[PDB]
Amino acid sequence: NADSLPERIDLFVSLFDYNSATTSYDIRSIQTDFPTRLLTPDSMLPQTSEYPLKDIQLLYKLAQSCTGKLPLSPLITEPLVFTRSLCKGSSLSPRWFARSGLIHPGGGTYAFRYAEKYPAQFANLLPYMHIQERPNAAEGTLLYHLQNMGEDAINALVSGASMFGSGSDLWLRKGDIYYLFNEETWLTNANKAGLSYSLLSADNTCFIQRGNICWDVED
Amino acid sequence: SNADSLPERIDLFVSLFDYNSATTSYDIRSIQTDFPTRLLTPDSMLPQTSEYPLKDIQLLYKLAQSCTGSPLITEPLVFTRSLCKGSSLSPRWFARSGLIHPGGGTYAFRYAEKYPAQFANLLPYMHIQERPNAAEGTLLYHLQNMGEDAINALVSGASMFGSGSDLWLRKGDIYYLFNEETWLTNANKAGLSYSLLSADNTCFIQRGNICWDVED
Ligand SMILES: [Cl-]
Ligand SMILES: [Cl-]
Ligand SMILES: [Cl-]
Ligand SMILES: [Cl-]
Ligand SMILES: [Cl-]
Ligand SMILES: [Cl-]
Ligand SMILES: [Cl-]
Ligand SMILES: [Cl-]
Ligand SMILES: [Cl-]
Ligand SMILES: [Cl-]
Ligand SMILES: [Cl-]
Repeated sequence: NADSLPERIDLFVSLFDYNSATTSYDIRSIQTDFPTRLLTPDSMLPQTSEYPLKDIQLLYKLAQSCTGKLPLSPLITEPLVFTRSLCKGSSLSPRWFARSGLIHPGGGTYAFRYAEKYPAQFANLLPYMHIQERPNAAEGTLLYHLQNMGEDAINALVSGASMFGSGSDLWLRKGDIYYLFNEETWLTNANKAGLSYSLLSADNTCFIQRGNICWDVED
Repeated sequence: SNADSLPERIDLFVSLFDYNSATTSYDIRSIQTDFPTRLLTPDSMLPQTSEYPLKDIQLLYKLAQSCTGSPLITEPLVFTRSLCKGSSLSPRWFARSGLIHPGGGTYAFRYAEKYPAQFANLLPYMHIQERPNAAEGTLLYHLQNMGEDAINALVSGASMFGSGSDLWLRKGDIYYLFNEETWLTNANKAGLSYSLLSADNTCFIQRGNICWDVED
Protein backbone atom coordinates (compact mmCIF):
# COMPACT_ATOMS: atom_id res chain seq x y z
CA ASN A 1 0.00 0.00 0.00
CA ALA A 2 0.91 3.71 0.07
CA ASP A 3 0.98 5.34 3.50
CA SER A 4 2.95 8.52 4.13
CA LEU A 5 6.38 8.30 5.72
CA PRO A 6 5.25 10.11 8.92
CA GLU A 7 2.18 7.84 9.02
CA ARG A 8 4.32 4.71 8.65
CA ILE A 9 6.40 5.82 11.64
CA ASP A 10 3.27 6.23 13.77
CA LEU A 11 2.08 2.82 12.57
CA PHE A 12 5.51 1.47 13.54
CA VAL A 13 5.12 2.87 17.07
CA SER A 14 1.55 1.61 17.54
CA LEU A 15 2.65 -1.98 16.84
CA PHE A 16 4.64 -2.13 20.09
CA ASP A 17 3.16 -3.35 23.37
CA TYR A 18 4.72 -1.23 26.11
CA ASN A 19 3.90 -3.88 28.73
CA SER A 20 6.01 -6.42 26.78
CA ALA A 21 9.20 -4.35 26.95
CA THR A 22 12.50 -5.85 28.07
CA THR A 23 12.85 -3.07 30.66
CA SER A 24 11.78 0.51 31.27
CA TYR A 25 13.25 3.63 32.86
CA ASP A 26 11.77 6.86 34.19
CA ILE A 27 13.21 9.97 32.53
CA ARG A 28 12.92 11.94 35.78
CA SER A 29 14.91 9.28 37.64
CA ILE A 30 17.67 9.41 35.02
CA GLN A 31 17.86 13.21 35.20
CA THR A 32 18.01 13.09 39.01
CA ASP A 33 20.66 10.37 39.29
CA PHE A 34 22.77 11.33 36.23
CA PRO A 35 23.48 15.00 35.50
CA THR A 36 23.94 15.67 31.79
CA ARG A 37 27.64 16.55 32.15
CA LEU A 38 28.22 13.05 33.58
CA LEU A 39 26.70 11.39 30.47
CA THR A 40 28.02 13.37 27.49
CA PRO A 41 31.25 11.82 26.14
CA ASP A 42 32.86 15.22 25.51
CA SER A 43 33.15 15.75 29.28
CA MET A 44 36.00 13.20 29.30
CA LEU A 45 38.02 15.36 26.86
CA PRO A 46 39.95 18.56 27.66
CA GLN A 47 37.50 21.48 27.76
CA THR A 48 39.41 23.39 25.10
CA SER A 49 36.28 25.17 23.83
CA GLU A 50 35.11 26.35 27.28
CA TYR A 51 38.33 27.75 28.77
CA PRO A 52 41.16 29.75 27.18
CA LEU A 53 44.03 27.39 26.43
CA LYS A 54 46.47 29.47 28.48
CA ASP A 55 44.38 28.96 31.62
CA ILE A 56 44.19 25.20 31.03
CA GLN A 57 47.97 25.23 30.57
CA LEU A 58 48.60 27.40 33.64
CA LEU A 59 46.38 25.08 35.68
CA TYR A 60 48.11 21.96 34.36
CA LYS A 61 51.60 23.25 35.14
CA LEU A 62 50.37 24.39 38.56
CA ALA A 63 49.17 20.86 39.32
CA GLN A 64 52.46 19.30 38.19
CA SER A 65 54.69 21.41 40.46
CA CYS A 66 52.25 22.86 43.04
CA THR A 67 53.92 26.24 42.52
CA GLY A 68 54.06 29.07 40.02
CA LYS A 69 51.60 31.53 38.56
CA LEU A 70 47.94 31.21 39.54
CA PRO A 71 45.24 31.72 36.90
CA LEU A 72 42.91 34.11 38.74
CA SER A 73 40.20 34.46 36.09
CA PRO A 74 36.63 34.10 37.40
CA LEU A 75 35.98 31.32 34.87
CA ILE A 76 38.77 29.22 36.42
CA THR A 77 37.74 29.83 40.06
CA GLU A 78 36.54 26.32 40.95
CA PRO A 79 39.25 24.51 38.93
CA LEU A 80 41.78 26.61 40.85
CA VAL A 81 40.17 25.73 44.20
CA PHE A 82 40.36 22.05 43.26
CA THR A 83 43.97 22.31 42.09
CA ARG A 84 45.27 24.02 45.23
CA SER A 85 43.30 21.64 47.46
CA LEU A 86 45.11 18.60 46.04
CA CYS A 87 48.47 20.35 46.41
CA LYS A 88 48.17 21.25 50.09
CA GLY A 89 46.11 18.12 50.75
CA SER A 90 42.97 19.73 52.18
CA SER A 91 39.68 17.85 52.00
CA LEU A 92 36.74 18.52 49.69
CA SER A 93 33.28 17.62 50.96
CA PRO A 94 30.63 15.92 48.80
CA ARG A 95 28.71 19.21 49.02
CA TRP A 96 31.55 20.96 47.18
CA PHE A 97 31.41 18.43 44.34
CA ALA A 98 27.65 19.00 44.03
CA ARG A 99 28.10 22.71 43.23
CA SER A 100 31.62 22.83 41.74
CA GLY A 101 30.54 22.06 38.17
CA LEU A 102 31.67 18.41 38.17
CA ILE A 103 33.87 18.61 35.05
CA HIS A 104 37.62 19.34 35.28
CA PRO A 105 39.11 21.52 32.50
CA GLY A 106 41.57 18.78 31.53
CA GLY A 107 38.80 16.24 30.98
CA GLY A 108 37.01 14.02 33.46
CA THR A 109 35.47 14.92 36.80
CA TYR A 110 36.86 16.43 39.98
CA ALA A 111 35.55 13.44 41.95
CA PHE A 112 37.47 10.86 39.90
CA ARG A 113 40.73 12.82 40.12
CA TYR A 114 40.12 13.31 43.84
CA ALA A 115 39.51 9.57 44.19
CA GLU A 116 42.73 8.75 42.33
CA LYS A 117 44.67 10.59 45.05
CA TYR A 118 42.46 9.29 47.89
CA PRO A 119 41.32 5.81 46.79
CA ALA A 120 39.25 5.30 49.95
CA GLN A 121 36.82 8.02 48.80
CA PHE A 122 36.02 6.27 45.50
CA ALA A 123 32.75 4.67 46.63
CA ASN A 124 31.35 7.81 48.27
CA LEU A 125 32.18 10.04 45.27
CA LEU A 126 30.72 7.75 42.59
CA PRO A 127 27.55 9.90 42.13
CA TYR A 128 29.83 12.78 41.04
CA MET A 129 31.86 10.82 38.46
CA HIS A 130 31.34 10.42 34.73
CA ILE A 131 29.75 7.13 33.68
CA GLN A 132 32.93 6.28 31.77
CA GLU A 133 34.95 6.75 34.98
CA ARG A 134 32.80 4.39 37.06
CA PRO A 135 33.43 0.63 37.03
CA ASN A 136 31.84 -1.40 34.25
CA ALA A 137 28.30 -2.10 35.42
CA ALA A 138 26.68 -5.52 35.16
CA GLU A 139 24.66 -6.31 32.05
CA GLY A 140 20.98 -5.42 32.34
CA THR A 141 21.37 -2.39 34.62
CA LEU A 142 20.73 1.23 33.68
CA LEU A 143 24.40 2.17 34.08
CA TYR A 144 25.34 -0.68 31.72
CA HIS A 145 23.12 0.68 28.94
CA LEU A 146 24.40 4.22 29.53
CA GLN A 147 28.07 3.18 29.40
CA ASN A 148 27.57 1.42 26.05
CA MET A 149 25.77 4.40 24.47
CA GLY A 150 27.49 6.29 21.69
CA GLU A 151 27.39 10.07 21.58
CA ASP A 152 24.35 10.04 19.28
CA ALA A 153 22.33 7.85 21.66
CA ILE A 154 23.34 9.98 24.67
CA ASN A 155 22.25 13.23 23.00
CA ALA A 156 18.94 11.68 21.92
CA LEU A 157 18.32 10.47 25.48
CA VAL A 158 19.17 13.83 27.06
CA SER A 159 16.96 15.74 24.61
CA GLY A 160 14.08 13.33 25.30
CA ALA A 161 13.69 12.09 21.74
CA SER A 162 10.61 10.05 20.85
CA MET A 163 12.93 7.14 20.02
CA PHE A 164 16.56 6.16 19.54
CA GLY A 165 18.71 3.07 19.13
CA SER A 166 21.77 1.97 21.09
CA GLY A 167 23.43 -1.26 19.99
CA SER A 168 20.78 -3.97 19.86
CA ASP A 169 18.13 -2.07 21.86
CA LEU A 170 15.38 0.23 20.61
CA TRP A 171 14.30 2.95 23.05
CA LEU A 172 10.73 4.22 22.72
CA ARG A 173 9.45 7.19 24.72
CA LYS A 174 5.85 7.55 25.91
CA GLY A 175 5.43 10.22 28.56
CA ASP A 176 8.15 10.09 31.21
CA ILE A 177 9.04 6.43 30.52
CA TYR A 178 11.47 4.93 28.01
CA TYR A 179 10.59 1.40 26.90
CA LEU A 180 13.35 -0.88 25.60
CA PHE A 181 12.81 -3.50 22.88
CA ASN A 182 15.22 -5.95 21.29
CA GLU A 183 16.46 -6.08 17.69
CA GLU A 184 14.00 -8.76 16.56
CA THR A 185 10.96 -6.70 17.59
CA TRP A 186 12.51 -3.59 16.02
CA LEU A 187 13.03 -5.37 12.69
CA THR A 188 9.62 -7.05 12.75
CA ASN A 189 7.55 -3.92 13.35
CA ALA A 190 9.62 -1.84 10.93
CA ASN A 191 9.05 -4.50 8.26
CA LYS A 192 5.32 -4.60 9.05
CA ALA A 193 5.13 -0.81 8.62
CA GLY A 194 7.00 -0.95 5.31
CA LEU A 195 9.93 0.98 6.78
CA SER A 196 13.70 0.81 6.52
CA TYR A 197 16.09 2.56 8.88
CA SER A 198 19.74 3.39 9.44
CA LEU A 199 21.48 4.87 12.46
CA LEU A 200 22.99 8.34 12.24
CA SER A 201 26.47 7.73 10.85
CA ALA A 202 29.48 9.92 10.11
CA ASP A 203 30.14 7.81 7.00
CA ASN A 204 28.22 10.46 5.03
CA THR A 205 30.47 13.24 6.34
CA CYS A 206 33.55 14.14 4.30
CA PHE A 207 36.64 14.58 6.47
CA ILE A 208 38.87 16.26 3.87
CA GLN A 209 37.10 19.62 3.83
CA ARG A 210 38.38 23.07 2.85
CA GLY A 211 35.71 25.72 3.28
CA ASN A 212 32.65 24.21 1.59
CA ILE A 213 34.72 21.94 -0.70
CA CYS A 214 35.08 18.21 -0.06
CA TRP A 215 38.29 16.86 -1.60
CA ASP A 216 39.05 13.30 -2.67
CA VAL A 217 41.68 11.42 -4.64
CA GLU A 218 41.20 10.58 -8.32
CA ASP A 219 44.16 8.88 -10.01
CA SER B 1 51.57 12.08 -8.78
CA ASN B 2 50.10 8.86 -7.40
CA ALA B 3 52.53 8.87 -4.45
CA ASP B 4 51.25 12.27 -3.31
CA SER B 5 48.94 12.12 -0.31
CA LEU B 6 45.50 13.71 -0.28
CA PRO B 7 46.75 16.73 1.75
CA GLU B 8 49.81 16.89 -0.51
CA ARG B 9 47.65 16.93 -3.65
CA ILE B 10 45.65 19.85 -2.22
CA ASP B 11 48.89 21.80 -1.73
CA LEU B 12 49.89 20.93 -5.30
CA PHE B 13 46.43 22.09 -6.43
CA VAL B 14 46.85 25.48 -4.76
CA SER B 15 50.39 25.92 -6.11
CA LEU B 16 49.18 25.53 -9.71
CA PHE B 17 47.32 28.87 -9.62
CA ASP B 18 48.81 32.12 -10.92
CA TYR B 19 47.64 34.74 -8.42
CA ASN B 20 48.43 37.47 -10.96
CA SER B 21 46.07 35.85 -13.50
CA ALA B 22 43.05 36.10 -11.19
CA THR B 23 39.69 37.39 -12.41
CA THR B 24 39.40 39.72 -9.40
CA SER B 25 40.74 40.12 -5.87
CA TYR B 26 39.24 41.32 -2.60
CA ASP B 27 40.85 42.32 0.69
CA ILE B 28 39.53 40.48 3.75
CA ARG B 29 40.32 43.35 6.11
CA SER B 30 38.22 45.62 3.88
CA ILE B 31 35.37 43.10 3.57
CA GLN B 32 35.15 42.72 7.35
CA THR B 33 34.94 46.48 7.92
CA ASP B 34 32.45 47.17 5.12
CA PHE B 35 30.27 44.11 5.88
CA PRO B 36 29.58 42.98 9.46
CA THR B 37 28.89 39.28 9.86
CA ARG B 38 25.24 39.77 10.84
CA LEU B 39 24.65 41.56 7.52
CA LEU B 40 25.97 38.58 5.52
CA THR B 41 24.54 35.50 7.25
CA PRO B 42 21.28 34.39 5.58
CA ASP B 43 19.62 33.49 8.89
CA SER B 44 19.59 37.17 9.87
CA MET B 45 16.72 37.67 7.40
CA LEU B 46 14.62 35.14 9.37
CA PRO B 47 12.81 35.80 12.66
CA GLN B 48 15.22 35.46 15.59
CA THR B 49 13.21 32.65 17.17
CA SER B 50 16.42 31.23 18.70
CA GLU B 51 17.52 34.50 20.35
CA TYR B 52 14.33 35.83 21.99
CA PRO B 53 11.23 34.25 23.55
CA LEU B 54 8.46 33.79 21.00
CA LYS B 55 6.00 35.65 23.23
CA ASP B 56 8.39 38.62 23.26
CA ILE B 57 8.61 38.52 19.45
CA GLN B 58 4.84 38.66 18.98
CA LEU B 59 4.42 41.52 21.47
CA LEU B 60 7.00 43.47 19.47
CA TYR B 61 4.89 42.82 16.36
CA LYS B 62 1.65 43.87 18.07
CA LEU B 63 3.15 47.22 19.10
CA ALA B 64 4.53 47.94 15.62
CA GLN B 65 0.97 48.00 14.23
CA SER B 66 -1.01 49.77 16.96
CA CYS B 67 1.57 52.27 18.23
CA THR B 68 0.28 52.33 21.81
CA GLY B 69 0.75 49.21 23.94
CA SER B 70 11.88 43.60 29.63
CA PRO B 71 15.71 43.53 29.66
CA LEU B 72 16.27 41.01 26.86
CA ILE B 73 14.47 43.41 24.48
CA THR B 74 15.93 46.68 25.78
CA GLU B 75 17.50 47.70 22.47
CA PRO B 76 14.76 46.61 20.00
CA LEU B 77 12.09 48.11 22.27
CA VAL B 78 13.81 51.48 21.84
CA PHE B 79 13.68 51.08 18.06
CA THR B 80 9.98 50.20 17.96
CA ARG B 81 8.95 53.19 20.09
CA SER B 82 11.30 55.46 18.14
CA LEU B 83 9.58 54.28 14.96
CA CYS B 84 6.18 55.02 16.50
CA LYS B 85 7.08 58.37 18.10
CA GLY B 86 8.79 59.55 14.90
CA SER B 87 12.15 60.00 16.62
CA SER B 88 14.40 60.03 13.55
CA LEU B 89 17.44 57.91 14.38
CA SER B 90 21.10 58.66 13.50
CA PRO B 91 23.55 56.37 11.67
CA ARG B 92 25.76 56.28 14.77
CA TRP B 93 22.87 54.54 16.54
CA PHE B 94 22.72 51.93 13.77
CA ALA B 95 26.48 51.31 13.87
CA ARG B 96 26.19 50.93 17.66
CA SER B 97 23.04 48.78 17.83
CA GLY B 98 22.70 45.07 17.11
CA LEU B 99 21.64 45.83 13.52
CA ILE B 100 19.40 42.75 13.32
CA HIS B 101 15.71 43.14 14.23
CA PRO B 102 14.15 40.30 16.27
CA GLY B 103 11.50 39.72 13.59
CA GLY B 104 14.11 39.25 10.89
CA GLY B 105 15.94 41.84 8.83
CA THR B 106 17.70 44.97 10.01
CA TYR B 107 16.62 48.08 11.89
CA ALA B 108 17.93 50.25 9.06
CA PHE B 109 15.70 48.53 6.49
CA ARG B 110 12.50 48.93 8.52
CA TYR B 111 13.51 52.49 9.43
CA ALA B 112 14.11 53.25 5.73
CA GLU B 113 10.70 51.91 4.65
CA LYS B 114 8.89 54.55 6.72
CA TYR B 115 11.47 57.20 5.73
CA PRO B 116 12.47 56.38 2.13
CA ALA B 117 14.57 59.55 2.01
CA GLN B 118 17.58 58.36 4.03
CA PHE B 119 17.52 54.93 2.34
CA ALA B 120 20.72 55.53 0.36
CA ASN B 121 22.54 56.83 3.45
CA LEU B 122 21.66 53.72 5.50
CA LEU B 123 22.70 50.94 3.11
CA PRO B 124 25.95 50.12 5.01
CA TYR B 125 23.73 49.12 7.98
CA MET B 126 21.35 46.87 6.01
CA HIS B 127 21.54 43.21 5.09
CA ILE B 128 22.92 42.36 1.65
CA GLN B 129 19.62 40.62 0.82
CA GLU B 130 17.73 43.85 1.57
CA ARG B 131 19.94 46.03 -0.63
CA PRO B 132 19.11 46.25 -4.35
CA ASN B 133 20.74 43.72 -6.66
CA ALA B 134 24.20 44.94 -7.65
CA ALA B 135 25.64 44.66 -11.15
CA GLU B 136 27.86 41.78 -12.22
CA GLY B 137 31.54 42.04 -11.33
CA THR B 138 31.00 43.98 -8.10
CA LEU B 139 31.72 42.63 -4.63
CA LEU B 140 28.10 42.98 -3.51
CA TYR B 141 26.99 40.91 -6.51
CA HIS B 142 29.20 37.99 -5.46
CA LEU B 143 28.09 38.29 -1.82
CA GLN B 144 24.40 38.35 -2.73
CA ASN B 145 24.81 35.11 -4.74
CA MET B 146 26.66 33.19 -2.00
CA GLY B 147 24.87 30.30 -0.34
CA GLU B 148 24.85 29.73 3.39
CA ASP B 149 27.98 27.57 3.18
CA ALA B 150 29.92 30.11 1.10
CA ILE B 151 29.03 32.91 3.53
CA ASN B 152 30.25 30.96 6.56
CA ALA B 153 33.44 29.95 4.74
CA LEU B 154 34.18 33.58 3.86
CA VAL B 155 33.46 34.88 7.38
CA SER B 156 35.63 32.11 8.84
CA GLY B 157 38.46 33.05 6.47
CA ALA B 158 38.75 29.59 4.95
CA SER B 159 41.70 28.67 2.75
CA MET B 160 39.24 28.22 -0.13
CA PHE B 161 35.55 27.93 -0.98
CA GLY B 162 33.32 27.73 -4.05
CA SER B 163 30.42 30.04 -4.86
CA GLY B 164 28.56 29.74 -8.16
CA SER B 165 31.05 29.82 -11.03
CA ASP B 166 33.98 31.19 -8.99
CA LEU B 167 36.71 29.57 -6.90
CA TRP B 168 37.87 31.72 -3.99
CA LEU B 169 41.48 31.10 -2.92
CA ARG B 170 42.98 32.77 0.15
CA LYS B 171 46.63 33.89 0.15
CA GLY B 172 47.11 35.85 3.36
CA ASP B 173 44.62 38.73 3.49
CA ILE B 174 43.52 38.61 -0.18
CA TYR B 175 40.94 36.33 -1.77
CA TYR B 176 41.66 35.53 -5.43
CA LEU B 177 38.78 34.44 -7.68
CA PHE B 178 39.28 31.92 -10.48
CA ASN B 179 36.91 30.58 -13.12
CA GLU B 180 35.25 27.17 -13.18
CA GLU B 181 37.49 25.87 -15.97
CA THR B 182 40.67 26.86 -14.13
CA TRP B 183 39.36 25.17 -10.97
CA LEU B 184 38.50 21.95 -12.80
CA THR B 185 41.76 21.92 -14.78
CA ASN B 186 44.12 22.32 -11.81
CA ALA B 187 42.19 19.74 -9.77
CA ASN B 188 42.63 17.21 -12.59
CA LYS B 189 46.35 18.01 -12.81
CA ALA B 190 46.75 17.35 -9.07
CA GLY B 191 44.74 14.12 -9.31
CA LEU B 192 41.85 15.49 -7.26
CA SER B 193 38.07 15.17 -7.33
CA TYR B 194 35.89 17.65 -5.46
CA SER B 195 32.28 18.44 -4.61
CA LEU B 196 30.46 21.16 -2.71
CA LEU B 197 28.96 20.56 0.72
CA SER B 198 25.42 19.43 -0.06
CA ALA B 199 22.30 18.53 1.91
CA ASP B 200 21.29 15.86 -0.62
CA ASN B 201 22.63 13.20 1.76
CA THR B 202 21.36 14.93 4.92
CA CYS B 203 18.55 12.87 6.46
CA PHE B 204 15.45 14.99 7.15
CA ILE B 205 13.26 12.15 8.47
CA GLN B 206 15.07 11.79 11.79
CA ARG B 207 13.78 10.52 15.15
CA GLY B 208 16.59 10.61 17.69
CA ASN B 209 19.55 8.93 16.01
CA ILE B 210 17.30 6.87 13.70
CA CYS B 211 16.86 7.93 10.07
CA TRP B 212 13.66 6.51 8.59
CA ASP B 213 12.97 5.71 4.94
CA VAL B 214 10.29 3.93 2.93
CA GLU B 215 11.23 0.31 2.26
CA ASP B 216 11.33 -0.37 -1.48
CL1 LIG C 1 1.49 12.42 6.81
CL1 LIG D 1 49.50 27.04 45.26
CL1 LIG E 1 41.49 14.04 52.70
CL1 LIG F 1 37.51 13.44 51.47
CL1 LIG G 1 11.83 12.85 18.26
CL1 LIG H 1 6.21 11.37 24.58
CL1 LIG I 1 42.44 17.38 6.38
CL1 LIG J 1 50.62 14.41 3.90
CL1 LIG K 1 40.29 25.79 5.39
CL1 LIG L 1 17.75 14.11 1.65
CL1 LIG M 1 9.56 14.53 9.70
